[PDB]
Amino acid sequence: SAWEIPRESIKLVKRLGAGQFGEVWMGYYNNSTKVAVKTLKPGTMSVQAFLEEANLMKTLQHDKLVRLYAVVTREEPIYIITEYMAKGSLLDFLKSDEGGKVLLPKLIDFSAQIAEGMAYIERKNYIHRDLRAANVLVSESLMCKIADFGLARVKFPIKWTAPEAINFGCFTIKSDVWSFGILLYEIVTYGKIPYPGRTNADVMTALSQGYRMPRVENCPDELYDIMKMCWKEKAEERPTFDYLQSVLDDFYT
Ligand SMILES: CCCc1cc(OC2CCNCC2)c2nc(Nc3ccc4cn[nH]c4c3)ncc2c1
Repeated sequence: SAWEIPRESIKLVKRLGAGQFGEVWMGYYNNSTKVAVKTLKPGTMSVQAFLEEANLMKTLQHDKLVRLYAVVTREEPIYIITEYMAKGSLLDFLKSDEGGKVLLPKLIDFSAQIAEGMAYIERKNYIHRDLRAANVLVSESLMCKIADFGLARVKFPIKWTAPEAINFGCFTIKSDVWSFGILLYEIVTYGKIPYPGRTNADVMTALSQGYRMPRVENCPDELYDIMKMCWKEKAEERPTFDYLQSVLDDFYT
């Protein structure tokens, strides 16, 4: 409760997204600092549960993770206040015309930035569980930060979820690596959806047969190798994020 602040020192301006659990707004703190405000629509979700995301964020702080600044909990609609990212999700950015212009070099940069943030998560013995392009935000400076920690721990995105997780509820840091490989596919394709023209049900079935997404026309052999490292059936045999950052950094040069 040192993160509590008066509702008066927050003005909402533009709505960014609208979910069933509420909305997200760009706003200002004390008229000076622009911020993002996550709104809890009461009824759809319990207060205590909605806040556990923020509670988790007090613990986790890193430059590749979206920083919590404050919260508003005393009155009817509840706010969570974070740093604002000018370009929205990595998915919004890549799909936008500006992101279309961006070419492989920077895509690798984005890749590595994310691996770095995740290397922090593994260092700190956590798991994200919902790691994908929609939950990575982008600043005006073109920096990437991991945003939504709703499912993070000390509904699940089926097409980003590892086979052992789906089959045995076994979510671990290695499951997040799987997801990262899938994130790579999102990046290299400029925001396209994984397993194109397939249902979640299809994918679950296909993964039991040992399916893996074949290489994309763009994706270089040596990057595809990195993706394929992440997608090894046995979780133990997948790399660490530390290692992924390295190889992604050295690919650059
Ligand atoms: C735990 C983190 C909570 C959170 C949640 C957000 O909501 C977004 C989630 C991903 N989908 C869209 C909403 C945030 N959005 C932004 N900026 C933002 C968002 C969307 C757009 C579109 N054009 N420009 C944009 C700028 N900045 C910080 C955010 C923080």
